[PDB]
Amino acid sequence: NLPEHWTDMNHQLFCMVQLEPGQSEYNTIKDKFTRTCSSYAIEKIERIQNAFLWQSYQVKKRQMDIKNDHKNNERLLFHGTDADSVPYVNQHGFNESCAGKNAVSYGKGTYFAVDASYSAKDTYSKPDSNGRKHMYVVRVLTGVFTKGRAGLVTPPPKNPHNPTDLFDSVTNNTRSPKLFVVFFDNQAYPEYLITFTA
Amino acid sequence: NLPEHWTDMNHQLFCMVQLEPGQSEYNTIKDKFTRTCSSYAIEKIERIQNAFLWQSYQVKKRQMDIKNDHKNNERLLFHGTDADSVPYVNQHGFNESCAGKNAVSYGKGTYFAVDASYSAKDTYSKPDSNGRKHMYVVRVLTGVFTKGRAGLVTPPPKNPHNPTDLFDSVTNNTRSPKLFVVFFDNQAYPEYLITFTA
Ligand SMILES: NC(=O)c1cccc(N)c1
Ligand SMILES: NC(=O)c1cccc(N)c1
Repeated sequence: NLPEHWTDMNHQLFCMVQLEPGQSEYNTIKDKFTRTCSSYAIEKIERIQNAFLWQSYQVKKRQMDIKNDHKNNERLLFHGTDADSVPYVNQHGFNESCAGKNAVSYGKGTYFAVDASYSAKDTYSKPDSNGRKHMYVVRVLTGVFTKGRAGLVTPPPKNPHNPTDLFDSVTNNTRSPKLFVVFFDNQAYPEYLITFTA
Repeated sequence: NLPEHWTDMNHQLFCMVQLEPGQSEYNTIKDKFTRTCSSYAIEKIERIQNAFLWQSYQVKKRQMDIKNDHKNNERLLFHGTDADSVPYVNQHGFNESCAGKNAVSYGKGTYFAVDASYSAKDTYSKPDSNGRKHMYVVRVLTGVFTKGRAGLVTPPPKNPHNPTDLFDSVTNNTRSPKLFVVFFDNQAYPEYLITFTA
């Protein structure tokens, strides 16, 4: 069940684990970030070990892999947020109330970026008075997707003659996506928290 | 995994099964309904066999039983809806968009009734031109609850000094509840669909 690289949690259902800079796991996440955010300095990277959120996410992933008949349903994406939202996200994941703000709506859902530089905007990873900013690296079940539009509350049907068989997510552009929106709980697992500064 | 009394689904992930009137399972659900709705005539009762919704619900129930350290977290409640919403609910369960309407708000969530007679109101189980009305019997993870209020988007904390440790649901009255509101997916499994008429 729980990932093999996680630390022992001593009966706790949640903990944050600071990664050691210079070691493999920190470097892997740092590189994902610096692909588009190399100008920023990372104060720390924390592994989020949230047993319940992980279990529910993995159940949804198995279901999506069965339904779609392939295992190309997951992306690793980013989500910048304000400091006040971090304790909630760490425990409960992303909800439209705290993770739904956007410049151009592709639907009423939770939004995630392909590039860290998008989530690094101050409108998302709001800096505090000292410029400290927060961004998650998120496992997202994007599955089969289509272009979104304002005012969706669920993804569209794949075929309008079968209104309940839905796309798994929507995007701004199916050919060259920069963001994805998901509408259901347990399609997004907050995997790492990156605290950084201009 | 899947309940023992379900029919074989022949590789399908969802099906509705009409119950035989006069037999045990129909009678058990009918009695739950007639406790407060004996004046109404039941056209049919259908068992909802939704494999994915069931799996995700059961994972959430196990998690709630672990977290609360008891197994008194589930209630059997009711939810009346319009005919146009039934195919979606059967496949995907209840969302605030289709299941959130209420006369007095105890929060922005999905609402369920203790008594069938509440869900039998036309404002919920909207009748069609012929008076046909629809009501679900729903397994709901009410867990530990508190009184709600307008404008909640998640249940309150159990202790405001620990803002992320939340009640599982809210109600109109903790001593004599008539309704419950839940805020997260997978806290409500549509178990039976009752089609009835004045
Ligand atoms: N909060 C975010 O990082 C984010 C990412 C992609 C799109 C939007 N609207 C927000
Ligand atoms: N839709 C319903 O049956 C229902 C049940 C309880 C409360 C509310 N507001 C609605």
